[PDB]
Amino acid sequence: GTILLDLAPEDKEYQSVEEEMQSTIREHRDGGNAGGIFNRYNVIRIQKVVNKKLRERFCHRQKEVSEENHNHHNERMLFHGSPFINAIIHKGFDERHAGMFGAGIYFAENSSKSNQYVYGIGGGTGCPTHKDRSCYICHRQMLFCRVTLGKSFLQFSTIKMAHAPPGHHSVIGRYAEYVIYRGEQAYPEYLITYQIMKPEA
Ligand SMILES: COc1cc(Cl)c(C#N)cc1C(=O)NCCN1CCC(C(=O)c2ccc(F)cc2)CC1
Ligand code: NA
Repeated sequence: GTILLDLAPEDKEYQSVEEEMQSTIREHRDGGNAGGIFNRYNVIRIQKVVNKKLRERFCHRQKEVSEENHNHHNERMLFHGSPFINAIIHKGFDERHAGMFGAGIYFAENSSKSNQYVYGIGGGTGCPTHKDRSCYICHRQMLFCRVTLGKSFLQFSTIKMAHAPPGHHSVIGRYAEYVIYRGEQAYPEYLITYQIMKPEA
């Protein structure tokens, strides 16, 4: 079973994660259409996900990856947001449920990019209660994950890939989207619960 460790706001970790989330908010080409309009998040809570099976699968996989990437995991903390966060923290990422760079699992360096996906592709129909993509009431969830990138393949054009190219373990596509093709190359380290904040007048 999954265990959620509740981080205290006075925790360096907590602060470190919130800092990464707040500082990577950016203006998106859609003018806020998908994720809403905001400049800052109100972080309700940050929790650490502990799940033995997921950890085991993740360790097993980075082992194979480093073994192919000159003994380097090439790990990176990245954000992921989607309507399946809950299934993810219990069963892990699943590429069978998978896109601009193929049937992979996507991660963003910008928290605001992930927020655009919290309610679905293009933000879907927004939050359940108000059908509002820029809802300032409803609590959103986002993950800040350890992603095993290994040897990244650089893709500069949309392509429907099924897996990373031979000898590769991830695809950095072009900002840049980080895409892996195996659920085990990502561990949902932090579960962030938050609200976007309405900018002041
Ligand atoms: C191209 O789509 C994206 C791009 C970005 Cl940049 C981000 C972010 N940040 C998230 C998505 C996304 O959620 N796509 C939908 C397809 N995903 C497939 C894998 C799914 C998954 O891992 C899962 C695991 C267990 C389940 F029970 C259900 C789904 C999540 C949904
Ligand atoms: Na995804």
